[PDB]
Amino acid sequence: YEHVRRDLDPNEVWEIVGELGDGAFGKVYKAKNKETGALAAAKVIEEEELEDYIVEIEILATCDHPYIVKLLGAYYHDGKLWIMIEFCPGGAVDAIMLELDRGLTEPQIQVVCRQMLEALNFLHSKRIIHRDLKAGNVLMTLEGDIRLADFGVSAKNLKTLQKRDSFIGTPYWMAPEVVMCETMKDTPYDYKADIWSLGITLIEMAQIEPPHHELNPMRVLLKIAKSDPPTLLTPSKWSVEFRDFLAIALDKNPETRPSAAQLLEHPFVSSITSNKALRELVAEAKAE
Ligand SMILES: Cc1cc(Cl)ccc1CNC(=O)Nc1ccc2cc1OCCOCCNc1ccn3ncc-2c3n1
Ligand SMILES: [Cl-]
Repeated sequence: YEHVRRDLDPNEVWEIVGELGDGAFGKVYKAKNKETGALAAAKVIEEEELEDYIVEIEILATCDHPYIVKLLGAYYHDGKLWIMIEFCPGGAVDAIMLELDRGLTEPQIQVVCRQMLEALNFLHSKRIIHRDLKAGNVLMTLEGDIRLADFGVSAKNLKTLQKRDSFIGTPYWMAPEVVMCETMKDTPYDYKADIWSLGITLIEMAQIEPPHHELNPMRVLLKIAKSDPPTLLTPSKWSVEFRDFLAIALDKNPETRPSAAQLLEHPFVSSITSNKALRELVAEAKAE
């Protein structure tokens, strides 16, 4: 009830004008304010079902942090659920890498890492786990800041996803302790799963693709569980600080794995006080 209206027909304010891409629960649309020309991202999802999607709305409604996409409004009108979300004009980091046909520089990765850790430290304070970190779910502003989007869905919506034969892709970023899991238990170290995913996200940004990228998807699950933690392919190309950060983050034991707060003290990120590296990257991509 709290964050979803049944009164205003969205079409009065918002026009669906395009597609931005595909998330974990289908299409993400571009929406335009008809009077001002101001932009939003949007879900438009065709009473049982209405209740199930609300869990996802409550996550964005609950977060007041710059590095998590804002909820602008939610409407139920004519059998459709509209979720209006902050538009990130820089787009997804994996799209930037596709557009420029290369990985991020270390300074670019350091800005992304610093901001992702601040977001994750905030999320742990709310006892919210993202559950699906990857470069495709890290969005950019033109000013050069990140926004996390596409929070991992509920048990109910994963059920509806499988019953309608939709994917969310091979889980290359998944922590070893939960790679065989359809749904995860509530545990004291559940939230540590995002720290592993952050480590894999950094490697994906360094090398364009995550580890085990071409393995059979069932073999990926086994490799994540069984393999030594992944390292950068060419360690000589990256600072000792980057490699050390990855080595402490990609701990297969979720108890000993550091928290976001602990990793914010690491020299790889503790002195990152400018987003300029990322501002310039987004400027490069917007040119292409
Ligand atoms: C809310 C909700 C409800 C239900 Cl019931 C189920 C799941 C979810 C969670 N899904 C999202 O938060 N998706 C999302 C929400 C917003 C955006 C992107 C999103 O995903 C990733 C899509 O791929 C990237 C496509 N390029 C861009 C470019 C700019 N921008 N600016 C915002 C988003 C975005 N996407
Ligand atoms: Cl989505």
